[PDB]
Amino acid sequence: ATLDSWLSNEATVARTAILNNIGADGAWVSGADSGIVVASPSTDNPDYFYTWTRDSGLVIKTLVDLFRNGDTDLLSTIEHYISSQAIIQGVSNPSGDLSSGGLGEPKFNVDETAYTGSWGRPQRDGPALRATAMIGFGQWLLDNGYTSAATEIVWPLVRNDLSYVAQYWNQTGYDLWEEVNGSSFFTIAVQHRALVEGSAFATAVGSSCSWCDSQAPQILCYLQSFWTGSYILANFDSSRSGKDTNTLLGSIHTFDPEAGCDDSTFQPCSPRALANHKEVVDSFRSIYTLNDGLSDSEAVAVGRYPEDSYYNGNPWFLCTLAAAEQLYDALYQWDKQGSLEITDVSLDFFKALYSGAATGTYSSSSSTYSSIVSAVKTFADGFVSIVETHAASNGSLSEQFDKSDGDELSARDLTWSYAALLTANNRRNSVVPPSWGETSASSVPGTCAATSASGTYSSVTVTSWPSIVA
Ligand SMILES: *[C@@H]1O[C@H](CO)[C@@H](O[C@@H]2O[C@H](CO)[C@@H](O[C@@H]3O[C@H](CO[C@H]4O[C@H](CO)[C@@H](O)[C@H](O[C@H]5O[C@H](CO)[C@@H](O)[C@H](O)[C@@H]5O)[C@@H]4O)[C@@H](O)[C@H](O[C@H]4O[C@H](CO)[C@@H](O)[C@H](O)[C@@H]4O[C@H]4O[C@H](CO)[C@@H](O)[C@H](O)[C@@H]4O[C@H]4O[C@H](CO)[C@@H](O)[C@H](O)[C@@H]4O)[C@@H]3O)[C@H](O)[C@H]2NC(C)=O)[C@H](O)[C@H]1NC(C)=O
Ligand SMILES: *[C@@H]1O[C@H](CO)[C@@H](O[C@@H]2O[C@H](CO)[C@@H](O[C@@H]3O[C@H](CO)[C@@H](O)[C@H](O[C@H]4O[C@H](CO)[C@@H](O)[C@H](O)[C@@H]4O[C@H]4O[C@H](CO)[C@@H](O)[C@H](O)[C@@H]4O)[C@@H]3O)[C@H](O)[C@H]2NC(C)=O)[C@H](O)[C@H]1NC(C)=O
Ligand SMILES: *[C@H]1O[C@H](CO)[C@@H](O)[C@H](O)[C@@H]1O
Ligand SMILES: *[C@H]1O[C@H](CO)[C@@H](O)[C@H](O)[C@@H]1O
Ligand SMILES: *[C@H]1O[C@H](CO)[C@@H](O)[C@H](O)[C@@H]1O
Ligand SMILES: *[C@H]1O[C@H](CO)[C@@H](O)[C@H](O)[C@@H]1O
Ligand SMILES: *[C@H]1O[C@H](CO)[C@@H](O)[C@H](O)[C@@H]1O
Ligand SMILES: *[C@H]1O[C@H](CO)[C@@H](O)[C@H](O)[C@@H]1O
Ligand SMILES: *[C@H]1O[C@H](CO)[C@@H](O)[C@H](O)[C@@H]1O
Ligand SMILES: *[C@H]1O[C@H](CO)[C@@H](O)[C@H](O)[C@@H]1O
Ligand SMILES: *[C@H]1O[C@H](CO)[C@@H](O)[C@H](O)[C@@H]1O
Ligand SMILES: *[C@H]1O[C@H](CO)[C@@H](O)[C@H](O)[C@@H]1O
Repeated sequence: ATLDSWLSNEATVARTAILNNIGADGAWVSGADSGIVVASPSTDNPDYFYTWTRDSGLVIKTLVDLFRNGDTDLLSTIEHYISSQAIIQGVSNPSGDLSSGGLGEPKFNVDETAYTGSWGRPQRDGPALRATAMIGFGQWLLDNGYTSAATEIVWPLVRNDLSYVAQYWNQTGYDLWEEVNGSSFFTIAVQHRALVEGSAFATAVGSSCSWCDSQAPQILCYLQSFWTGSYILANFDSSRSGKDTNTLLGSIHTFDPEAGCDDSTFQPCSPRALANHKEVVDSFRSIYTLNDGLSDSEAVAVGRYPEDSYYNGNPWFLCTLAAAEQLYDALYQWDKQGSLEITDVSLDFFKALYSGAATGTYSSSSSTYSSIVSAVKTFADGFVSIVETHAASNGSLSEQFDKSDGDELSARDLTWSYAALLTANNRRNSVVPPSWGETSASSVPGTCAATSASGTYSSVTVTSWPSIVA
């Protein structure tokens, strides 16, 4: 009633607010070059008036999925993005140059110049997210007969990013929250995905990605160590508990609708991902006043990690939305498989929502199934309701909402907040992204090796774009 209605409305605001934060015509970010996704129009306290490789990557992947589903008007946005990245790849910055680490730089000025101050650099997820975003578009181009655009523009750009991933996966760097210098789940996860899809894309254009093939399996091997037996460790080399929404994002951004509940890939329905979901959400239940009085079968306001002090440590729109997207993903998966399984690892997740939960396999026509899925759906919607309750009356989504009063704080009109809304809504509606080949990339090697593979670097020049019609 309320929710379905607010969601449809919000999806429209979310799409518009995103376009507003992209240069060089975006109404809120005058100054940004063409195809430059700005984190937020906020230039002071905090200053988010910059472009991050991760942020743009996530946003554009969302735009490509909408485009592929019929939002044909986004073509020019996507093209401008690709053109801008051809340039960014080549900008010399504190992380290096194209072939010497430059690709790992977290952010840049909106005018495409380097950000020279001190920053937690590099962030190795960047290159992986950008490649994933471009491959999505490249696939479309191949399908609609624009072979040249795909082979000559997209592939070469992707090849650079894939080379960086294969070369440095096994080195520490900063996490997505830009604070912990170590080895992070989200990064490893998204890096594994990029090499797999990168390899298939290379073959599709009549080329190859040898470095994608040898490293993918090794990245997967390494990923297995993040499981502690109870939850997914967010980062190695950290002194925190390790419970972080970082792990929810890694699962949802690597969700493959063709996958079963694979533990090796931390799929949304995997017993390990469900157990983790419970550990992570529960960690915020007693630390936010906003969560006072809700029981364990009720949705709560979710933050990044329980130890967060940023602006005092508050719930985040995107974190709360991720908690719900993982559930929508799992519902979809169970629905396609036609059954759901409860194991000892995931019993606690299930039991908190359906007290008669017991291990076993439940077909989709069973009473237990019916009872579990209704409860999960209601819990997932609960998180979305929290968002809706704290959004501004006109739909504006901020970075955070106050731990005590629910007021919006930190960066205003955060692009990422809007993209997280769009994807949660899509999933809720059974609108899933194209598969990335998880069904042929979930096998763990017998022994993990600390290794790398050196690919190849070459500067791309985007002279012109063919007259593409959608
Ligand atoms: C729903 O309704 C909302 C309520 O109205 C609406 O939000 C409002 O949106 C307008 C824009 O449409 C925002 O206006 C901007 O306000 C800036 C000042 O903000 C501070 O002070 C305000 C007033 O007291 C506060 O309310 C405001 O708080 C908000 O932001 C906080 C921080 O993120 C947040 O924590 C709070 O919770 C709250 O959300 C904040 O404290 C003002 O600076 C800005 O002016 C720029 O833009 C104008 C045009 O857009 C230009 O004319 C002007 O000259 C400024 O341009 C400079 O900055 C731009 C980027 O923002 C660049 O593009 C320009 O090139 C230029 O940049 C130069 O200067 C920079 C200086 O540092 C430099 O870095 C650059 O490199 C360059 O040299 C503008 O007036 C208003 O703040 C919003 N209000 C609220 C409450 O959020 C919302 O959008 C609606 N949503 C939807 C979905 O429709
Ligand atoms: C490059 O690749 C290699 C090969 O894949 C990576 O090497 C693997 O590294 C992992 C992590 O060190 C390692 O697993 C550890 O094995 C120990 C036993 O042999 C465990 O004692 C250790 O436990 C920690 O992590 C557990 C989760 O697996 C937690 O349950 C446990 O509490 C420990 O976690 C705490 O302590 C760590 C210290 O490791 C701390 O940083 C955490 O934040 C937390 O506080 C691990 O399970 C594998 O043995 C290694 N594999 C091989 C073949 O050597 C290497 O790490 C990669 N390097 C980079 C930078 O990418
Ligand atoms: C993930 O992919 C592996 C192969 O690499 C399968 O064996 C597994 O069943 C899942 O599909
Ligand atoms: C499944 O496939 C992986 C990927 O190559 C192998 O390394 C593994 O040993 C298993 O056969
Ligand atoms: C890292 O190590 C692997 C296996 O030990 C090598 O095959 C690889 O080429 C790199 O040296
Ligand atoms: C990645 O780093 C390895 C070391 O594990 C080198 O052997 C390889 O050549 C590449 O530079
Ligand atoms: C890894 O190493 C190879 C071979 O030295 C280079 O060609 C590549 O650019 C990267 O530095
Ligand atoms: C690595 O490989 C690419 C593609 O073959 C070359 O163009 C590049 O110069 C480097 O040799
Ligand atoms: C490496 O490859 C890029 C992309 O084809 C070229 O632009 C460059 O000239 C070099 O051959
Ligand atoms: C590839 O890199 C060169 C710099 O070496 C740029 O001039 C080009 O625009 C592209 O970014
Ligand atoms: C794309 O191509 C131009 C030459 O046409 C180079 O200057 C640029 O560095 C990139 O290789
Ligand atoms: C302009 O230059 C680039 C790189 O040299 C080509 O890829 C493009 O087709 C046009 O000739």
